[PDB]
Amino acid sequence: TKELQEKFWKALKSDRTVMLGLDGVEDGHARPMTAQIEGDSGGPIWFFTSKDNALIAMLGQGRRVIGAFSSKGHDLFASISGSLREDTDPAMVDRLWNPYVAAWYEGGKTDPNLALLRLDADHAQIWLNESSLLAGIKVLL
Amino acid sequence: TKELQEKFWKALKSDRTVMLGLDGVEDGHARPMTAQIEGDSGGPIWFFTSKDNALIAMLGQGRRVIGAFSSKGHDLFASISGSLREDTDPAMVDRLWNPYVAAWYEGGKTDPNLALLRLDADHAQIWLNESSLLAGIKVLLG
Amino acid sequence: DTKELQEKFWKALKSDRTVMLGLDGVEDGHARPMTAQIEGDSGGPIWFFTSKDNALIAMLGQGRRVIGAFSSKGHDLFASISGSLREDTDPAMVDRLWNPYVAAWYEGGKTDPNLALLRLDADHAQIWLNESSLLAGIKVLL
Amino acid sequence: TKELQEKFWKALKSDRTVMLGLDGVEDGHARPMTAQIEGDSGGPIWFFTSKDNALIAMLGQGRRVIGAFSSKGHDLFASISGSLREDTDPAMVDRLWNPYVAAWYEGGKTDPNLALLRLDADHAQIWLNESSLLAGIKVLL
Repeated sequence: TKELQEKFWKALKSDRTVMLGLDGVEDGHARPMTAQIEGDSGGPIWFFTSKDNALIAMLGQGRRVIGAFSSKGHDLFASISGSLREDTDPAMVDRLWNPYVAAWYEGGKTDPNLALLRLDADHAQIWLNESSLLAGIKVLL
Repeated sequence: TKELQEKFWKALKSDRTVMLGLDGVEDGHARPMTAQIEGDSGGPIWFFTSKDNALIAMLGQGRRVIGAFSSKGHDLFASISGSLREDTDPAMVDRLWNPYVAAWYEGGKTDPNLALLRLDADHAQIWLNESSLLAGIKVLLG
Repeated sequence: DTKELQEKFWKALKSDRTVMLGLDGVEDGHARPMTAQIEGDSGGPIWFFTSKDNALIAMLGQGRRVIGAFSSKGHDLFASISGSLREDTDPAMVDRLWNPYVAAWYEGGKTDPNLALLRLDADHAQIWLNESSLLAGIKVLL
Repeated sequence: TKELQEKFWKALKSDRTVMLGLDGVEDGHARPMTAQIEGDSGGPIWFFTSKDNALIAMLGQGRRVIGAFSSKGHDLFASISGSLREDTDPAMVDRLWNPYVAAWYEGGKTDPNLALLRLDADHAQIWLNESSLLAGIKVLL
């Protein structure tokens, strides 16, 4: 079960994208958002976003969400369970800043429309999508 | 927009897996399930499953669900919206049966624990993510 | 069945597209990722759009033995493709294989003087299936 | 360029499979082999295999090979360049042993047909396969 967490945090860190849905917001649609973490494992999970993001208005002090995640080869599927709330902490913005994130804000770190969400993940259901090689066959083409 | 649907139905048909969550069931966890459709496009979307699946008990005449889907290289993400209900129709079982599905049932098509769900999808929000290859860099390895 | 195998291969190839293609004595034998295209749903030849200044071109002469390395996205299939590779910048073929994606690569469009087309005449491939089965789901404290 | 190596070693470590071809052996066919490394980065790269593997007979003191690698998900392609030779070192077998490797040998670590190859990689050409997320569009179906 330590293996599982490791695989998850690795997949998550490199593949990043989490589809994130909130009931009663936008018809419950799960939006693809790019996850970021400090370090190689362990949350919270951070998403850069925009102040006008509808999700923001409705999060209040924090809300229960289910994040849907798959690795980019579908060898791992995780249903992430945790609390989601805005936490646009300037210190955190500095830590998580990079040229990729930077491309999104006209105003840079100081963009008044910049927002940051944190997902405090307490558990995830994780499915491994494990494979077996077979004798390779020589075939005329 | 015709194109987006085509891309979607294609990814869905070959990649298959959809993560499917129901609130008030199992803490809202989205379970990976394998989608099947007749023909190359158009729903409904069918999932083989088990009678004891908790989701079943709670579907009643049908329920609103959001299916989360990505293609196998993440060049497409779809949030699928529709109604989900059991419809273990013997005719449908025959149409959708194959060796892969067969591996799951001790009893075959006749397994008393076999169940089939249909998702009647009315819309999906679809995000394209297409990759373009950067230029190759030589790199030394220690 | 060995007909199954070819079908899976041609399908993976058609949708996944990328083939890593190496030539000895060219560029240190490095296998470059190139995007394969075929007419129809199966069967070669396999076509790669490329550039006239591509070093590979200089060295192909009337045609050359190459090994193309291919995996499907998700890696459920690996194919080692064996065939002859040669330039065949046939205007008719360019028209048949043209699309907005290919178009994005040429400043001059179909008329770009630096446009080149390669054909790989594949006679056989060694093919390995790697199919994946989903394990029971585990819940982890996090 | 440090980023690139990191991504490579990570993809390699978790995805493992490298297609490995030798001229004048088996028509130059690149066989899918599962790479293993000690630690999270840095070679050599190890492949468990069999003594009767034709590749073995022809490696002598070592040979130049090109290993073709992609990540599942095709966000990274690496052409790996290095020297390949058998080095069935008992200490190394112990270090790299696991239930997955174990499933391949009737005789376990002691299987007389067990062989281990090491690829001493000096460089790789690496291509990143970079994506652009477009704006989501609702569609009818």
